[PDB]
Amino acid sequence: TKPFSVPILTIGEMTNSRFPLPIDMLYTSPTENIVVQPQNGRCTLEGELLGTTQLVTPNICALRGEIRGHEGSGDNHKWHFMVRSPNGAAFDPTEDVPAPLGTPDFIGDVFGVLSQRNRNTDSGQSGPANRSHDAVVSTRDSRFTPKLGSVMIATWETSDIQDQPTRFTPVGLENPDHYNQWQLPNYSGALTLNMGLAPSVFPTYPGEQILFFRSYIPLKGGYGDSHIDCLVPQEWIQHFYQESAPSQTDVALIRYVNPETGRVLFEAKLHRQGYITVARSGSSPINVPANGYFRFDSWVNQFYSLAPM
Amino acid sequence: KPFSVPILTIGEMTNSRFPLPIDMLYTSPTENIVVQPQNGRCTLEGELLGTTQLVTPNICALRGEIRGHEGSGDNHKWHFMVRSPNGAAFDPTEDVPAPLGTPDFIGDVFGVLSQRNRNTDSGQSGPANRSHDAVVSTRDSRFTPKLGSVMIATWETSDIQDQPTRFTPVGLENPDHYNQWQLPNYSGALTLNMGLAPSVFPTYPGEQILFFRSYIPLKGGYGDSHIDCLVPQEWIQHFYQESAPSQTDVALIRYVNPETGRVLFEAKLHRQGYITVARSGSSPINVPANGYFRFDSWVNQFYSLAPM
Repeated sequence: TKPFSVPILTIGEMTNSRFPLPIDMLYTSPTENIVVQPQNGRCTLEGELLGTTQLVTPNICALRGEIRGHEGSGDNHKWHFMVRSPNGAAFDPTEDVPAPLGTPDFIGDVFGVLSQRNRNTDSGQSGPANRSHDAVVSTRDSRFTPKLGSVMIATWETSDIQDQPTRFTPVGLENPDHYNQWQLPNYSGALTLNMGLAPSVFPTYPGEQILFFRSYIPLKGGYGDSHIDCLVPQEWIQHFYQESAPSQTDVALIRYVNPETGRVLFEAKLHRQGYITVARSGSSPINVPANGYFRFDSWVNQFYSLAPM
Repeated sequence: KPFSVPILTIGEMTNSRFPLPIDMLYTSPTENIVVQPQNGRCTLEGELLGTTQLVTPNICALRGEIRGHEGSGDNHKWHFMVRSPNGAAFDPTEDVPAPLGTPDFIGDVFGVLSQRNRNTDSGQSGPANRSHDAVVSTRDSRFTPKLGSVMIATWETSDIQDQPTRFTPVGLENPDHYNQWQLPNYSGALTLNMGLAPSVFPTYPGEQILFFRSYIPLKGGYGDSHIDCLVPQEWIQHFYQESAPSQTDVALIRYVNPETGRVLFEAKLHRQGYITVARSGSSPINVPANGYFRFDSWVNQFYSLAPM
């Protein structure tokens, strides 16, 4: 039985798995009122990718495909973005996935850059024409239907968008007005339920909360200190995916350690479905050193009593 | 835990010189080029070199504070006081070329400048924010990140405050002045660079460097621009954590198809963190998308590779 393990990278050395951002802190809070069901950054401890999760960091919340026309012009140009899988393959809507891999997994107005590289070269030119422009992909729009193969991408007054191969690089949120990181988009549009979902996560043992890896997410404008939380860092997903170490029970006991002092700082449960719980009530800061990281100790069960974090 | 490389496919990792998926393997002669990138540099024992750091979205990112305009007479140009990615002040006397993640090529890097004010106004629920398209020209005379500042240019001419600022890289403004193998002058004109990761070149006859190639977006202009790294970012993160002792100067690695089990070609993985193969010219490297390298054994500079 290959021994299970987690990376030794510090949070200052890894990346958020729900948006391509550095990780700024650990964070916990009660979530009884909330359904925590993200679809990116989902992996079992044996390395099974779930939801829309894929391995390439810059493809998290990216879109790739081509523009084919538009509906809405003048003041706000709204282009028909036919989306493909990140590997360039045509997306098959009957694949057993919620949406193309990497699709945003939250309600919001994602701000980024729409880039195009034309598929042919004009006679005598040094290569194909290119253009990049600010754009927003609103995941709450009725035209956000990635599971059906298309989303709408908007460029405001920019009308210089061609029917050409197109990539969307995410940068942040247009504003915080309609952002809810825990509400899933309707991947097939209105009146059709989502499918293929990574399961919702919640603590089952009294006194426990989920532990999150938190990143600040930029805003194009507006007031707020917006952030996005993932269940495990992208590097952990890549680690489990390669290791495929057998899960001996449903719960791995992991301990956060200071490698300089050698001191164990707190303990946590790492669950088979790929999330962490800790013994803590409330939202107060998690005071840990920058050099700290988790270390697998042993396999336990759902009833293991954690020391208070 | 002897030496190993990741089993991820190129379709599963990321360029170490710009935050991009990797599109193909690529090789070509480089006798008339100096290959001395400063990002994506790591020894096989896990020693990061040059400006290399571990966070993918910090590759070619900049973090710090805007402090007014750069010089006078151009309201498009801002004085960007740069800091280390972890928030610490950058010490120009540290033995590195520049702040970690600084771009390592000559070009006009296009991206987004984002600001979040350090205070919340009474009556508002959080700090004010603004983001604007921006260019960091690494050929500018005011590109002096080793001295603690760069000039950042915007199309916006007023809506930029003296507030905490981060630059998210996206691509190149155009291909006109891009040269991926020419280093910037990190301290500006007439001062040499310091603390450099060493240049790499094939010393064995018949060999070429093997590159991991990514297409890089252009804001405008004509071209199919790309950027090449020596090893993927995931390899850097792997070696950094494993810290496996290098038994010789050369690890023999073989590219394998895990479905058929068949070994496809062999390559030298050098102690300083780059790959050479026995190939002449720049014709395509015909391998399956599921292929990956596997460590075979420690050899030496004399080993004769099978023709790739």
